Formats: sequence, structure tokens, C-alpha cells
Amino acid sequence: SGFRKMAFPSGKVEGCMVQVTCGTTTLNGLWLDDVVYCPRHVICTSEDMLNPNYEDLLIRKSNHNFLVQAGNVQLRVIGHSMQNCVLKLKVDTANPKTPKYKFVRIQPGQTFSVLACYNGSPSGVYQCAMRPNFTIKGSFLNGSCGSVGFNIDYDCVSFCYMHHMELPTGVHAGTDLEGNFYGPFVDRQTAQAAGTDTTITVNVLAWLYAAVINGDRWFLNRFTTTLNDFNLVAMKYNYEPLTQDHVDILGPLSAQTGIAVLDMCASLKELLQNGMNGRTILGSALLEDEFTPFDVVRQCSGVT
Amino acid sequence: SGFRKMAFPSGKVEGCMVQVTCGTTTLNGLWLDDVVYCPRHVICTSEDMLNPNYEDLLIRKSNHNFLVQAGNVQLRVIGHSMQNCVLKLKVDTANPKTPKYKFVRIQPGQTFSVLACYNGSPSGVYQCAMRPNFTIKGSFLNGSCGSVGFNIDYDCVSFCYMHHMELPTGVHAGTDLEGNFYGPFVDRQTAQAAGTDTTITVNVLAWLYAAVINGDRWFLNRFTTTLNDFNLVAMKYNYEPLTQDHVDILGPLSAQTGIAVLDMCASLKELLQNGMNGRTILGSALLEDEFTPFDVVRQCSGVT
Ligand SMILES: O=C(Cc1cccc(Cl)c1)Nc1cn[nH]c1
Ligand SMILES: O=C(Cc1cccc(Cl)c1)Nc1cn[nH]c1
Repeated sequence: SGFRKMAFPSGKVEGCMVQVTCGTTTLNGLWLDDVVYCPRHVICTSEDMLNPNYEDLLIRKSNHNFLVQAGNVQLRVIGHSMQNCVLKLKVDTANPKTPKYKFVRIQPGQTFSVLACYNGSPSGVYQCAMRPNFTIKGSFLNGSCGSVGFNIDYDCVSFCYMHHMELPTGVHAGTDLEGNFYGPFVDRQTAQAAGTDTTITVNVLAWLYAAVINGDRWFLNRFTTTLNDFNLVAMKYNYEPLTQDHVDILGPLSAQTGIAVLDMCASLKELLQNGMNGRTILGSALLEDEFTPFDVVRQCSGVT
Repeated sequence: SGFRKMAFPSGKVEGCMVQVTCGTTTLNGLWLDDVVYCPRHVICTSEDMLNPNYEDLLIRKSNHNFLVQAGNVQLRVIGHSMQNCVLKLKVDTANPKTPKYKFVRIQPGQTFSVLACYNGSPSGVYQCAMRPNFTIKGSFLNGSCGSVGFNIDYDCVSFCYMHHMELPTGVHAGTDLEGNFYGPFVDRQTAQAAGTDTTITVNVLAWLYAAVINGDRWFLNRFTTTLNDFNLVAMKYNYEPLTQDHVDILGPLSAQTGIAVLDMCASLKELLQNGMNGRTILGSALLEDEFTPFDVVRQCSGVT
């Protein structure tokens, strides 16, 4: 009973957090095996984030300029390289707490947990999603750079995000663990506006299924729709277009509740057209889109 | 930038989760030093949760009937005792992963993180609050019993909650780590209705301060109120009465923003009287009450 915005247990990732200092800039690194991953802007001063030439700035840095501290003990840096917008710091010691891991690049609409860190130390964990405009709506102050986003499948941590930047609009931009930014963002102190933040339609439907499973059924109606009819309404409300792939992924939720995906689309169509009318669904007064269909099944079944 | 429902990093608590089996019932235990804490209903069959006499049921149980497994290794039970609604299982081995810890009994309005577990294994972490009716709005399926609620101050885990029961209304009831239930709930399969779920006024005000700090200011008005005037409105909307202790605790948030607590009370009074009018505050279309003033400061300052 109950449905919550739930993050993955963060222990496996906590054992990987380290502090990286270069010059006067300090941020977080991720220590997996004998490599520490961190944003390449650790080599910049605030006075040079305006137009950095990372390759030129890196020439003035040696292994001994990267101060890596895991807890209260210093790691010896024996190599360094830049891969896209991340630095890979080869250290002389393999992290004994390295979990089974993968580096994955996620698609918009996919959710992940963030272990927010400052000075290599974890402050909190929250669940968020890669927005359709490739931003994330996080909670990150200065110094949170290098904090990572991840998913867990039994004992394997799939790292998908590394935090780099806050846009002037208070939304967040970062890279996958290969250093490639999600979206068109660059690691520069220049105005970069985000595109339309559309709603993740398949996730809203998954969350409506979760609501039915937990007793919130007031929004269920006597109607049905088609993918093309639904999508006309989705376009009008800045919702992502629903495809047959999305319908397929909602299959298990549809099978569990006995509510056809297109009937749930009609319920969502009425919610968009009429609003909530002062009512709530799973404690929310707006349509939640940061639960994937997989998250709903996982939480509703008790996967560990 | 950004404000999220954030849980504490769960690693310290993950290292304490074990599985406890008695007969055919399996739930979670908390292993701290050489003692495993778990709900006493682990000794019950579903056929006897209707009217259990725990003292009589416990007479038929010996140390060897409590199967305690930490990961894939079995702990030897050398003693057992019942303290209120929890069982304390003395094991022959101190948990090497025991963090610095305390057992605290929280007041309504206070928030904590829950590490939801099944079969001694963590599934997720979420932030919730002790409701004014002494229930919690969690996410707990059968077998989640023994999952714990906690807070962390640097390296010390203060355990405040152990999950025991779901009420027929889908809300949750549990105990502190001394086995005393929060509220009037008993560990029996009998209908127990919760009281009025009032809104935690001081937490809503703290969250309104967090919204101002992060840029959401549309709700700020030209008005002020008094504690007695505000409380008349709070009574009408099932909000907890605001006291001078609550005003005092909001002092640092008032000092940071330059917004007098009573002026913020007037903003909240208008929000209650007029609603949101289709608008949102920190991504929410309702007034959030599960952030304490301490949570807002901690998150807004980056405490680790
Ligand atoms: O955004 C930054 C620094 C920065 C400026 C410009 C570009 C880059 Cl890569 C990084 N600080 C931040 C605090 N919280 N989240 C991010
Ligand atoms: O509530 C229970 C079992 C129970 C019944 C009656 C009393 C007691 Cl103590 C415990 N199952 C549950 C699943 N999720 N959360 C709780």
C-alpha cells in the first residue's frame, strides 16, 4: 500500500564518492576501480569558465595538481586524460568498494537516482528524470558537480549521469560517464536556454496505473480513445506523443489492472481537458511524470 | 538551485539490514552491535494476527527458531527478549558495519528517511514525516515490516521508526526502536482508524521559505497577520496551530530571506483562502508539509 517517489538505496554509490581538487576548485569524483571520473571544469577558475579552452588549460596541469581524497585518505594520481567533458584520473589504488557497474547513456523520459554530494561527501538522495529537453530538475548547489545519477539492477550500478552545470533557469545539465552532455549543453558560463519541457506521457500513464493499484480510481471514466486522437490532445498540452512502443511497455500494468492502455489514455485525456477539480491522485494535485512503467512495477511488486 | 524531496544517503542503514524468519513468517531486522531488532509479530502466523497473545506465543519459541540471515550468512541467536512490540535477538557476532547510532522517539511533524526492505534486502529510500495522527504515508508491501526510519547527523544514525503495519486506509503505523507504537495503534489485525490528518503548518512555511530561496515568489503578498488571526484560518483548513516555538524555529529562514514569519503566514493564509489558481510552487500544485525548517536549511546550504 502507498506509492512514493523512491530512490535506489545509495550505499554502493556512496562508497565511490571522492573529493577532487585542482588549484582552488573542489568538486566530486566517482572512484571505480583505479580511475576517478570528474567534470573537466575542475581545472577552471571562475574567471575562466566564460570561454575555457580545456585542452590548453589541461596542458598546465600535471598528475600532482589533482588532489584526490577518499574519506580522509589521499589517493596517488598516476595518470590523467580528458574524455569529452570528463577527466579520468588514474590512481594507484583500485577502490575496494567498487560495485559491479556499467556506464549507460539514458534516453529522455528515463528516471534515475542522484546522490547529491559536496566535498566528496553525500548529503542526500533523490529520484529524478531526464527531461525531454535533456535537462534534469535537481537540487544542486555550487560544489555539487561530479555528483552522479544511477540505476541499480540487483547488484549492478548503471551510472547514467554526472552533474556539471546549472542553467540560469535553475534547471540542471550534465553528461553521461563518457563525458558527453545530455542535450545541446556545453560546459561554459554562457547563457544556454532549455527547450520546451514537455510531459512524459508514458510515465504519467504508468503513474495513473500505480494510482489504480493503490486505490485512487476517481479519474477512471467510461471512455476510450485511439493513439491518433489521444496524441492530438497530447500535442495541445505539451505532452510527448504516445507511440505503440509506449503502449507495449504499459502492457504488464494494463494486464495487472485489467484497464486497456487506450482506456487509460482516455482517462488522461479527460484529466488534461478538465483538470483535477481540487482533487488529488497519489497525494499529488498535478500529473506526475517521473515514474517510468518499470518503476511502477518494481515498486508495486517489491523488487530488491 | 532546485529543491527536492531528499532522503538521507542510505548506506549506513543498508549495512544493518538482515532477514529474520520465525516459522513461516519472514520480515526485516535491524542489526546494531550484537542485537537484531525486529517486529514481534514475526512469531505470528496470519491465522493468529487477529487476537495474538504475544507473551504466550513467545513461550513456544527458542533461540534456534529465529533464523537471522545477513546477506547470505546465518547469524547464531544466543538470546531473545520482547521489549514492547519489538523482539531483540542477541546474536553471537557484533555487526562490523554498525554505524554510530541512537534510538530516538520523534514528534509529529518531524521528517525521516525510510529504507524500504524485503527479505533483508533494500529496495528503495524515500523521505516521509510522522503525521499529526501518528501514521506515516509510506510505500510498504507485505514483508516490508522491520524496515526502519532514520535521520543522520554527520556520522550518527538516529533510528526513529520501525515499520509494523498497514491500516485498511493504506496508511502506515509503526514503533520507535524501543517497540512503542507511535499513536494509539496496536500490532493486531483489527480495524484501527486513523484520526484527522492535519497539515504540518510549520513545515508548509519552511517549504514556502525554500520556494522564495529558489525563485518561486508569486505567492508573496503585501499582507501580514498575527498568530491568533493566522490560527483561526489554520483551524478552518485542518492545519496544525502555529505557536511561538514554530515562529522561533523559522527564525533562520526568516533571517536569510528578510521575510518576517508573520508576513509568510499571511501569504499562506491567502494561499489557503484562494488556492493556487492553476499555479505551482516548487513543482507542486499543493502545499507541501513534509519538509521541516531544519530540512530546508540543510538542503539549501549543502550539509553533508
Ligand atoms: O553550474 C555551475 C558551475 C558551472 C558554470 C558554467 C559551466 C559549468 Cl560546466 C559549470 N555550478 C552549479 C551549482 N550547482 N549546479 C551547478
Ligand atoms: O500490516 C501488515 C501485517 C500486519 C497485520 C496486522 C498487524 C500487524 Cl502488526 C501487521 N502488513 C503490511 C504490509 N505492508 N505494511 C504492512
